[PDB]
Formats: sequence, C-alpha cells, structure tokens
Amino acid sequence: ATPHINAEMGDFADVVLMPGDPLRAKYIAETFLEDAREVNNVRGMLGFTGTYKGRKISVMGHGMGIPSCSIYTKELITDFGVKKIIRVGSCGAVLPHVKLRDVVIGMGACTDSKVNRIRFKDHDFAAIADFDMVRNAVDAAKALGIDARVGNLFSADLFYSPDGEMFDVMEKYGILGVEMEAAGIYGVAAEFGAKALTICTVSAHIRTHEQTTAAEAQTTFNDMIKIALESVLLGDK
Amino acid sequence: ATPHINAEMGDFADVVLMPGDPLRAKYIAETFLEDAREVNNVRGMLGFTGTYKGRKISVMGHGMGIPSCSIYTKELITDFGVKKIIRVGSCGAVLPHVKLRDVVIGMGACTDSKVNRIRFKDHDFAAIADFDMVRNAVDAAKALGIDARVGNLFSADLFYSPDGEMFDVMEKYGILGVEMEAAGIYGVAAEFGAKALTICTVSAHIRTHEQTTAAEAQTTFNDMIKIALESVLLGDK
Amino acid sequence: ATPHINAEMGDFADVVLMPGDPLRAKYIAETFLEDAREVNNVRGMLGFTGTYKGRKISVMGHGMGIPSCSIYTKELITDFGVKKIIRVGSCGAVLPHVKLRDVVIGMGACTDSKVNRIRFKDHDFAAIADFDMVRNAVDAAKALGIDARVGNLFSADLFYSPDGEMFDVMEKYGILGVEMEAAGIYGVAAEFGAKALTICTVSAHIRTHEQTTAAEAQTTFNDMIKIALESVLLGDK
Amino acid sequence: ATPHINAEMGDFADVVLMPGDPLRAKYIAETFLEDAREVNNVRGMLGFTGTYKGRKISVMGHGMGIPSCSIYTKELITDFGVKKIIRVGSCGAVLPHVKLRDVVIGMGACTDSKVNRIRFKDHDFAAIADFDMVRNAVDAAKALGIDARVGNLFSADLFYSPDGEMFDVMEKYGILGVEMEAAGIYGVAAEFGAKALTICTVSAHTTFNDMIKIALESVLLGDK
Amino acid sequence: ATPHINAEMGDFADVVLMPGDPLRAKYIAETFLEDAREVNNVRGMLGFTGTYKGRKISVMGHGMGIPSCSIYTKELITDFGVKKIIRVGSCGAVLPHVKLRDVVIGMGACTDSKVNRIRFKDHDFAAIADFDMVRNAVDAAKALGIDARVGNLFSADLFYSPDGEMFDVMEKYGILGVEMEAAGIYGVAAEFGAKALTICTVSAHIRTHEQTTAAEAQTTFNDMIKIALESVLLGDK
Amino acid sequence: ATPHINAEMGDFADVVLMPGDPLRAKYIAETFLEDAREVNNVRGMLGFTGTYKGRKISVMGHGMGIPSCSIYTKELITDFGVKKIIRVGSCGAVLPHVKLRDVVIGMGACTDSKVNRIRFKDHDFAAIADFDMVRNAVDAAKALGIDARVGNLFSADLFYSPDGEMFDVMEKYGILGVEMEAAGIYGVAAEFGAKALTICTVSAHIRTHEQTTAAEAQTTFNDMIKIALESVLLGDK
Ligand SMILES: Nc1ncnc2c([C@@H]3O[C@H](CO)[C@@H](O)[C@H]3O)n[nH]c12
Ligand SMILES: Nc1ncnc2c([C@@H]3O[C@H](CO)[C@@H](O)[C@H]3O)n[nH]c12
Ligand SMILES: Nc1ncnc2c([C@@H]3O[C@H](CO)[C@@H](O)[C@H]3O)n[nH]c12
Ligand SMILES: Nc1ncnc2c([C@@H]3O[C@H](CO)[C@@H](O)[C@H]3O)n[nH]c12
Repeated sequence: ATPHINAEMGDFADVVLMPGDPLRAKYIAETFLEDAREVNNVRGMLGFTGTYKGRKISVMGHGMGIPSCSIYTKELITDFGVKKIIRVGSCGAVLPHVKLRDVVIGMGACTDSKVNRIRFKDHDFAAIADFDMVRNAVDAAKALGIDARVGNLFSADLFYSPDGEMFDVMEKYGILGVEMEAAGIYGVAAEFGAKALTICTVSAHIRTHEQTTAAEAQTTFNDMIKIALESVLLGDK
Repeated sequence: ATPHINAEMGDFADVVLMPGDPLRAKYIAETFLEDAREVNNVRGMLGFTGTYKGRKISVMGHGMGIPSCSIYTKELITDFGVKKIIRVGSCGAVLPHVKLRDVVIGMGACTDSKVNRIRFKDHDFAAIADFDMVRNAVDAAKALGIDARVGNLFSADLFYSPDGEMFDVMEKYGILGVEMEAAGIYGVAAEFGAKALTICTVSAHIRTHEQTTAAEAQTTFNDMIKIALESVLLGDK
Repeated sequence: ATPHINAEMGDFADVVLMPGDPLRAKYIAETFLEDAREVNNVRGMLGFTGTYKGRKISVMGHGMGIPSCSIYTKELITDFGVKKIIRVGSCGAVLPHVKLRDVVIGMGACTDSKVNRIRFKDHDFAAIADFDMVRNAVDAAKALGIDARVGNLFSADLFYSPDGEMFDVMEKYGILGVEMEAAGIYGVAAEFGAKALTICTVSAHIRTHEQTTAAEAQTTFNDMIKIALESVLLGDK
Repeated sequence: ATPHINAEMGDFADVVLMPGDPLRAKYIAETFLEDAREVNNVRGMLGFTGTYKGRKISVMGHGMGIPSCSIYTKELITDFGVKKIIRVGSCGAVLPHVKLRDVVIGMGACTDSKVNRIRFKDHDFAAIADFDMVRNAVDAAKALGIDARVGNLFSADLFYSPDGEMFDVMEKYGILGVEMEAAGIYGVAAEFGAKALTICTVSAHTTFNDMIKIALESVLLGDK
Repeated sequence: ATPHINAEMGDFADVVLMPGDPLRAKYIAETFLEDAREVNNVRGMLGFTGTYKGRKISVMGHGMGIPSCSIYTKELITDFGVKKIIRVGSCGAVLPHVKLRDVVIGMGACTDSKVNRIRFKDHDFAAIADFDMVRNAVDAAKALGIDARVGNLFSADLFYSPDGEMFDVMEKYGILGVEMEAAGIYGVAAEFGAKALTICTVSAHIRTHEQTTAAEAQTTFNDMIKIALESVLLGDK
Repeated sequence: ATPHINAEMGDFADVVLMPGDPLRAKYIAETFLEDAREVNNVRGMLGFTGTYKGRKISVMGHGMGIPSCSIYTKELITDFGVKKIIRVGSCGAVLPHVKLRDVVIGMGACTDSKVNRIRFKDHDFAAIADFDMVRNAVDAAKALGIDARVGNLFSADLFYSPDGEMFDVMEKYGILGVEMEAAGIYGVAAEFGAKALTICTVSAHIRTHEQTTAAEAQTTFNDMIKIALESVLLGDK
C-alpha cells in the first residue's frame, strides 16, 4: 500500500524495531517473537509482526544509509500508524576502550549528510532521540544487567571515507559509534511527528581493526535486542 | 586565574549553575545558597560559591551569546576543575502549547552559529546534554511537582533575526525554546570533556507576543533553579 | 570477502549490472544469464554471476540511496577486480516531454548529497559517467530500435523531499530523471579509478500519479537490461 | 524600555561609546564625562550619559561577542534614537610592524561568524565602518599626536580556537587586530540604517585613555 | 546588438568557436575560414564569421574566467540565435599520464566557482557538455588520427591559486585538465537552453611545470581547431 | 614578461589605473596622458604608460569579472613593481536616491564570488580598499566640487544573475554600486601586499522602483578619471 512496503494498516505494530539488515530482522522475528508472520518482502526488505510477552511488536530491515532508512521510516509513520521506531544496528568504535559487542545508545546523532540542513534552512538541527525511549532502554539494560553507554553517534554517508582525519575529530568529541542511519531517522521522526531511538552494537574498532563477521552481525547481537524489546514494555508502563 | 575569571582552583564547586545574567547569579546565590561568597567580578560577570543542603555549589553569569559563554565554560573546565555545568536561562517559545514561565530541558540544542561547524569539519555536530544530568533534572522536577518538557532548544546568534520565517521551521521541528547559548556550551563540554545541561524558563512567546519583564527574568524564575539544585543532589546519588 | 559481500576474487565478472532491488538482480540472472550462480547474499543483497552470449557477466542489487550503493560499488572495484559498473534503475521525470517508459542515460548526475563535496574540498565535482560506456549504451539502444535521451540525472537523498520547489529547478535545468544513486556511483568510480554508467527507465512522472501496467513495466525493464548487456559486448570491441 | 535596557528615549545621547566591559564604561563615565548618570543596569550592563565639553555623550558596555553586542546596538538604534556607535575595545595584533600599544581603526571587519551570511543570502558582506567616522577618528588622533593605523579587524566567535588555523591566514591577508565584535556591530549598523566605528588598542602581540580621547574628539569633529 | 556585442541577428552562425584570446579568434578566422568578416570589436573582443567547407561558422574570444565567458555566451544564445558553442582552449594537466599536446574533451567540468550553486539552490549541478557534440568531437579527432581523452575539466576562478593542495585533489579524482571557463559555459547553456562543448589542448603540466614550445603549440592548436570544425560538420548530418 | 603581459620591469608606473575595457584604457591614455606609449597588447588587453602633470602613470584594461582582473593585478604587483591599483569603472545603482553619473568610491566590496572564501578558509574576508587611497579620492572629488559616495560595492560573478531578489538585499544593506571586480582586486591586493581602490561612475539604475530615482548628476566620465589621477598626486605628498 506504500511504494516500498506491500502491506496494509494494522499489519504493523505501533512500535517497529529496525536493523539495516533484513536478514537480521528475520532472525529477530524467528528468535524473539512468537507467532511471527512476514508482512513485507518488497525489494527483499523483510518485515515481520509477532508478539513479545503478549505485546504486538514488528521488526523490519531499513537498508543501509540515511536515504534508505528515511524512506521506510517515513512510510511506516505516515501510512502504518507507527508511533515509535527503535533502530537496532551495528557501529564502528573510535574510542580507546569501547570494545566489540558493546551496546551504545544514541541520544543524539551527528552526521555529514545534508538531509537535515535541507530540512532546517542550512542551520544545525540537533538530531536527537525521544528522551523517554532513551530512558526506557537504559532502565531495561540495567534490569538485564547489560552495560550500555549513552551519548552521540555519528551517522556517515560514506562507510569508506576519503577523510580518515574525521575519525580523530569524532574521537575528540566523544562519538561512541560510527553508523549510517541514526541522524536520518531522528530527522524523519521530527519531521513527521513520531518518536525514535537508535541502539547499536559495536561490530568493529576503527583503530585496532578488530571486527566481527557478517554472520555474527546478522544473528548474534542479541543484547541490544533484549534491551530494545524490554524497553518497549517499560514504555507501555 | 584565567583571562576572564579572577579566582583560583578550589574557589568554584565542581558543579556550576550559569544564567546569562550576572544579576540573576547574584540573586540565586543570596536566595538559595548558604554562606555564599563572591568568587568573581571581572567584567562584572558575578560568580559565587556557597552550599545547598550541605553540598558545595557555584553560580556565575556567562553573558549573552555563544561566544560569551564559550569563554567562561572553557575557563571553568580547564582551570577550575568544573565537571558539570547547568545553564539556567530564559527562552522564547514558538509552540502553541508552551506557555510563559514553563520550564524546558534542552536534551539537544539546534543552532545557526558556525562554531560547531568550525569544530567538526563543517559537518553536523549534534549538540547534546549529558544524559544522566537530563534524567536528574526530570526526576527532580517530578519530585518537586513542577512540569518540564524535555527536547530541543535552538541557540540563535541573532536575538533580532532578519529571518522571521525560521520560527515556522523551528515550530515544525518541535523546538521548545529559542535562546542563545546551549549549543555553544554543549560543544565546549564535548571539546574539553565535561558534562553540561541547559534548563530554561520561557520568558516570551514569539507567537502570542506575551513577555515577562527584565526584572521578572532577573529574580523570579525559581522553579528552574530548584530543579537544577535538586538535580545535582540526585547526581551525587 | 568484505563486510558486505561474502565472495572471493573471481566470483564476479569484471562488469557488473546493478539494479537497486536485489530481487530484480535475481530476475535478470534467471531471465538473461546462462549458468547463473548466486555469489552474494550478505544482508540479502543478492548478486549473481553467469554469461550473456558467452561473455561472463555479474548482476547484483545496490540498495536505495547514495550511501548504500557507494559501499557495494567500492568493494566490487577494490576487492573484486570489477572494471565497469552499470546501474540499471528507475527514475521519476520532471520534463513535460519525458514520458513513462522512456529510457534515460545519465551522462552526468546532479545531487543534493554532500558526498562529492566531502571528496572535493567543498567544491563542485561534476559526477560523470565513462564516455565510452555512454556511447556503447547509445549504440546498443539504437541497434535494438530503442530511443534514449542522454543528459543529467538528479540523485536525491530524500525520496520524500520537503523541498518541492527543487523539482521546478531540476526541470528548468534539463534534468532527465530523478533517482537516488548515480552521482554516488560516479564519485566512487572517480575515487577508485573505475568506470560507471547509470541507465534508467521512467517509472513515474513527478507531479502526477501516472503509472503503467505490470507488463509494460516488465517489458520496458527488459529493454533496459538488453541495452546494458549489449553495450558491454560493444565495449569489448 | 527594551528587554535588555531599562531606560526611555532621551536617556541616551545620539552617539554611544561602547567598551565590552561594563566596568570600563563606568570608568569612562567617571573619568571623561561631566554629570555622568547611570541610565541602564539591566543584566549589569552599565550604561551612562553625561557631557564631554558640553556635548551630550553616552557610554555603555556591550558584552563579549557578536551576539551580545548585536542586541545592545540594535536596541540603541531602533529604540533610543542613537545615530552613531563607537566601539572602544582591545585587540590582539598579528602583524609585526603593528605595535603593542598602537591604536587601530577598523575600516573593515572580517569574521568567522555566520550572522552576516544570514543577512546577505550566504554571500560575502564586507562588514564596514562609516567612512566619515573613520576620517574623524584619524584626524582626532592626529591632533593628539597619534598615528592610528586604519585597516581590517577580525571578529572571532571563538576566543579559544579549537585549532588556531586562522592566525597565519590573518597575518597573510594583513589583518591589523583580532577582537570579537566589530563585524557584528557593522552588520547591525547596515541592517538598521545607522553608523558605526570600532577603535581598538593593541593589548597583545595610557593608551587606553588616549583611545577614549580619540573617540570623544572624533565625535566633536563629526558634529562640525 | 547586446551590451557586449555590437552586431545583429544573422552576423553569427548558429555555431560559434570560442578561444579565450580574441587574437586567437582572429587567427582562426584568417587561417581556417573562407571569406571571414569581423562582426564584433566591443571591448576588443574580436568575433568573426565565415565558412568552413561551405558551412557558415563564427569564432569569437570569450576572455578569461567564468564571469567573462558567461556574459558572451549568454548574449549569443538569447539574442544571436546561437545553438552551439565550442570553447577551444588550453589547459594544465595534473595526471602523470596526461601529456603535453594531448587533446582533452570536457564531457564534464568541475569548478570552485559559486555560479552553479547560485543557479541550483546550493546543490551540486553537474556541469556537462552536450553528448552529441562530445561524440562528434571524438569521431572527428579519430578521423584525423588523434585519440582524445574524454572526462572532467576543472574550471578555476583563480589562475594564481593560494591552495596548491587542490591540485592533488583534482589528480585524485581524475581531472584531465585545469582551465577557467568550461563549467561556466555549461551552466549558461543549461540555463538558457543551448548546447556547448569545451575542447582543450594540454599546454602545461602543473606538477612538472613543463610548457609546450611555440612550434608544438601552433601545431596542436591547429589540430584542436580542425577537430572542432569537423565535429560541426558531423553534427550537421 | 608574465604569462599575460608582454612587458618588462619599468614599463609600468608604480600606480596603474584599470578600466574593464582595453579600448577605454586607450581612450584614457590619449585623453589624459602625455607621451603615452603602448606597453602591452597580449590578448588585446591594451596597457599604456605616460605622464600626468609630470607624474609617471599607467592605464590598462583588466577584462570582465573577478578571475580576469585577478590575473592582471597579481602579475602587475609581483612582477612589475606596481604599488597601487585604481580600478576606474562603471556600476549599476540599486538605491533610488543614488544618481546617474554619481561617483561611487568602494571602501569595501561585497561579493557572491568564492575567491575570498578560498583565501580565508571559508570565513568572511572583508574586501576593503586602502584608506589613504579612499581619502585621496574623496579629497580630489571635493576639490572638483563633486560629493563622492563612500561605502560598499557589490562585485557580482553573474552580469546576468538568476537571483533578482538579491538586489533587494543589496539595497537593504546600503550597497552603492554593482560591478564585477572590486572584491577580487581587493583580495589580490591583500594577498600580495599592495594597495587598491575602485572608483565607479553610476551608469544605470538596476531594477524598477516605485519611488522614482532622484535625478541625474552633471558629473561626467572624464570627471571620474580626473578624480582618480588627481587622487594619485595627493597620495604622492
Ligand atoms: N564501522 C562502521 N562504520 C559505519 N557504519 C557501520 C555499521 C552499520 O552497518 C552498515 C554498514 O556496514 C550501516 O547500516 C551502518 O550503520 N556497522 N559498522 C560500521
Ligand atoms: N525570546 C528569546 N529569544 C532568544 N533568546 C532569549 C532569551 C535569553 O536571554 C538572552 C537574550 O534576552 C540570551 O541569553 C537568551 O538566551 N530569553 N528570551 C529569548
Ligand atoms: N520518482 C522517483 N524519485 C526518486 N527515486 C526513484 C526511483 C528509484 O527507486 C528507488 C526508490 O523508490 C531508488 O533506488 C531510486 O533511484 N524510482 N522512481 C523514483
Ligand atoms: N587577542 C584578542 N582576541 C580576541 N578578543 C580580544 C579582545 C576583546 O576582549 C574580549 C575578550 O577578552 C572581547 O570583547 C574581544 O573583542 N581583546 N583582545 C583580544
């Protein structure tokens, strides 16, 4: 019923978890949700709806990059009644003791994209998460006994940057993770009046060159998923 | 001492409340702090240190504008061991449900200043507060029975803007209050590795034209001060 | 292998056709390639290698947006020996005489992305195709009796743009189609020293609602694939 | 009254000298003016009015940075009938043959602020002083046996630069001094149809009293 | 007549060759055109019209820099019925394997000018040549036994640049030649609805600081003019 | 000789007057200079040297636009010992009260060119004249009973600008005349350590104003040149 999602109103829950990888979305649905049913396959960007401890929850890929996730998050918000989006992604670390598989929560997201300047008359829009969603994730992580650091992400347009110097700048300003979506989703949420949060798992260290495998990112970043799901239940009250 | 502060290490607490108005700092010191003493008067930018419920706390003006407060925040952090800065300011509102004297908490701060682009290689730095400090303010406000919205501020360089239409864009994107400092303080905090939070009292409504007096701003915005002070105690645990 | 491609040197031909939709990649492999073998499925971004009239050819999706396709095209070039990339996508028209099903070839690509400014010290980089590839496509098109316009595409970051006025500007400057990838692929081609071409078919007329049948669309899609495939054989000499 | 100035029309002369430091405004008032009276104290930004050689003159601090002085200069111009603003400040010098107690007059003011780009559709606005005021200041200095240097200032947003990249660039293109207000004041003057001048004493690489005399005497030359 | 051209409709052919130096336009007229007559001398910017192999052809200087050539090209288009402009110039090489005397055809033109951003709402306009004119020039060069390079020029505002590093950037993204006009002409052609092409001969290597001799300069210049003229004939078919 | 001036050290005086039109330089030489002779004709950019009231003076065209005049002024300063450049041109007025044939002295020059941002690390360089030169010109005019207007010029890159509304902004900020060179000449003067001034006579009113223009002055084109020449004699004292 939308140009990139073959589904109808009601097919999605009012909260959607979104990794960039549709195969991770499939894994999450098969592993964490009961009675999961596929609700989208357009362009292979798989989305599912099921229950978690009785709560109706959806999970769907958003693809890589600001332009990709801006399409899907917009369509979910304006045409599927989605009120909350929780991005559950991977990121690269620049800080010395942020390590592989650490969970980080993006209360804010820097970017080298032009999308928000386009929205905001070429000034600086502070791309931020919903505060209550941030707090729910923090509280859920505490209850699960999982460490999670809250701060700034950097949403990059170029995974392969010609400007390695920017990584030193990011590190100097305390950037917790480099990914490619948070700032765009946060812009969409502000534009169309919904609520968003990005939680990432560290899948690479940009300095040490340590990194997980594609298979590991697809199916073993479960801490962030437990946090995301439990945080929804806290949100419901 | 530093070029704009004639004091020595120890004269300031590790937390400093900062309004733009040094006369407001003085009122706060005389009204909320016991055994208050003047620790700065360079350029008339009054700063005081005293105790609040046994806790050593400072309050000092930072002047109007990003370049003004950038100077004071830098100097406090590098030379006076300051770890937390709570800006306690005034702001104008654009949103139709935001009222005069409402308290707003700036989890993020947008800006039309160039200073963060200067820091961040001409990219978008998301100028954000420290998460724990935001939560401390929210919890303290709740305990006090004082309402407070958490969200984005906009830090303007021009109080008298030629671009009146930018207010519609701010309103569209949910900006809670227009002030002149938060994004600057947040960038300095990130640069020099400290923590910061801006809490503001709505002193004018840009749509309804309602406005408090200069006298009222100087001495009567006490809800935000109570919140800030109690938030520090929560932060100490 | 790379983080985004689970294959090794040799799995890909030195020419790769890329639609945005990985399911179209599978379609192309099944319909126009002989002895097609799937060589990638990381993140569900299907890629296949086979032969067309004896010539080894690969086809793989690139996802939506400049950041997505920039990852895949970079990795193909630096790690898989890929010499030529031909994007085969869809676009929206703004010109009155450009009709649904028309084939456009992007000799250049305008953009509102910041990726090329990041590469090019904030100056104007003209994102352009390889001339021989453009010529090969024009000649292949002629031999199949298919008309094609050659000129500028516009690669947009925001499918749902808040700036409707920009479409008038694109029309005024002769933009043939609006898509979301070409300028990004062309920047990668220049950065890493390879050759690229984007060919699109018009699937929408922006400022209407007009569409064709799923049949007219498939036939037209097929026409583009044939132009792309025949253009490669011409390039081989 | 305005949100930042507790006074009424007539409380200010039509010319206002403005140092950054309000305590320096007080000093100027007490030292050079007859019958000096405090006319503003909102936010502690002290302003005074009195007479210099029979001529009504006001002096008021403008605070540090473009945003601060933009508020005060605008309000003076639009709400208190002020026609001329003379900033009297300090600056740091980058040029070798520009000396450690020299008086420089900013005929132009560079900046890394975005405020004039906001005013001028993201093009380059040459932030300039009023020419007659520059002339009056040069002649006033000359009559006092001071050769003031006239040229470009640089108005910085960041007193504490993250990288200091601009210092060599300022030296290369002949900037006479570095301060934090001129480009802002000149933008306000252009936007609201008034006249402005910034005069600075090179504080780093009296003197102070000399600069003030120059400013005041330049007003009297302007009156003729 | 127009403010910088004292001539009337008909005085120019529908195609105009344009060197920067008006004295070179005079040489071209005298050397290559039959029955050449001078049709402009305003500001000393000599223009001539005559025939080449029976075909009416004009040649006129455009002066140095984007602002200068933008004036002349605009006026020819809106008031003299000119359809095609061929800039014929010299350029400096940055690439090690681009040699003195090489012929470069600018299918695209990069620039550090702001003129196209002014036209294109501060986004990236890809300043491109007309495709048929590019192909006509390649084919004409081939028939003359010359292999021209086709790619990007860079059009600089500053002949004497203070930013030496930009040349490294140009070299990195494969710029074929540096001159001062192409991007401006391409911008005018798109704005006013005409066709343009820039052909240059490399007369300098920016790194080696080598410089073509006068004898080879005259030779390769003549080759460039032959290519331009014969390309017009090819285009007429 | 320099790449654009076929002359030797000594052929030029240490002060050079520059109109845009080389034929105008010719006119100035013949009308005002004694024993004038041609010192350059490269690209038809005529330069002459002679005496005015015993004072050795030169006059040479600079062509149209910032990039053209930037080339000539640089070379004169670095290779011909030129100390002062006085541009003598025409300009268009945007203020209704400015008169036809009024003389405008550009103490400053705004621009939409990027050349000074390239020099000044993307910040705002105030392109200004030499103060003594400005005063000399003011005094010279006054002596001849002409009240010259002293303030900002605007140096445009596009004589045919697509942004008519920018002229409203110029009027609002008090711009006295629109031309195409001053800001560039001032940038070169500061870059290479020389002194410059632009003097213009108003030759048109730009755009239609409700008001009605003041009137028209009795001042002549020759009057402007005299002011320029006389201003040099004052400078000599
Ligand atoms: N070191 C890194 N840099 C940038 N992005 C990523 C990611 C995420 O994975 C994708 C790119 O691999 C994209 O969606 C991004 O958000 N993981 N590790 C990353
Ligand atoms: N409506 C409004 N707009 C902008 N700033 C302010 C303020 C704050 O007060 C000062 C200007 O009045 C400055 O510090 C700014 O942050 N109060 N009301 C405001
Ligand atoms: N009218 C339009 N605008 C933008 N993109 C597209 C496309 C292509 O389809 C995808 C988005 O639907 C993306 O890859 C884009 O290049 N088809 N029609 C389009
Ligand atoms: N070397 C220097 N750099 C920046 N600002 C200043 C000043 C002025 O002093 C204040 C900062 O101390 C501010 O008003 C600025 O304009 N004096 N010397 C300076």
